[PDB]
Amino acid sequence: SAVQQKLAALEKSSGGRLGVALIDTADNTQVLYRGDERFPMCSTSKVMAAAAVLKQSETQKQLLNQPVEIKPADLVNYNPIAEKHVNGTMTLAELSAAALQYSDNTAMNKLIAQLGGPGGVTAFARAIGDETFRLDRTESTLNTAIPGDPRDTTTPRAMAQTLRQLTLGHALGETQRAQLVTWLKGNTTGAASIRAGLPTSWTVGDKTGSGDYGTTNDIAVIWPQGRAPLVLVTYFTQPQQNAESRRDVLASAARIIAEG
Repeated sequence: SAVQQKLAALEKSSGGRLGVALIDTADNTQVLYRGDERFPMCSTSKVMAAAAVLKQSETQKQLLNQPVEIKPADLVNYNPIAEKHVNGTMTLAELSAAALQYSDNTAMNKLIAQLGGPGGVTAFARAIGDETFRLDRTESTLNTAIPGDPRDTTTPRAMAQTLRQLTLGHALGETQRAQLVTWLKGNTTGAASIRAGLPTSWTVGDKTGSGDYGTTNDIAVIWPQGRAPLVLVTYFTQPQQNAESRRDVLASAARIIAEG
């Protein structure tokens, strides 16, 4: 196709490996580039964990309001929100917001613990029909993004369908899905990623991810004005373990998709 030519050229210019999945819910058509290759998720896995806790809150009605202790030993690699509350508490709502909107790794670990470990996040994925997602480690070792390692990976195809089911479909209850959509729309980390390649008049909710091997990810639900929303997944990873972040590739991939 024309979009796949331009994505392949973008990838070639970049020196890395690019994966894209678009779902146009208007006609349920799909655009895929390396749509079935595994990519390390990095922080994009935070969406699955927060959604799993939201699914729990469908039965435990006050769950999101339950306080969770933040202790000094809880801290790991990147904790911008949780480090403010050490020797205090945060609710599962404030932890879900921290994980999603600031990519707080300590908050992700509290969500994983609430679910019974990483297997509890993978379980929720299988429960909503995602056979591909796998969460194997906690923060921050899940970001090693080692070439060929299947741990903590998914494919663009699988994550686009899951993100659609979570935020536009009914994998969650309506209250829960509205809260996930709100959280995603308030992300603070995505300005240079998918959002940067899309028309300013479109509303976006997204979760970025970053890791070793210059892994630079973004998964987004996109609300253009007038037409049905879209779901866009852009994953990117690089040959060098110390490679720099390349959020510009995700922006350019979104731009190419939006023009097609």
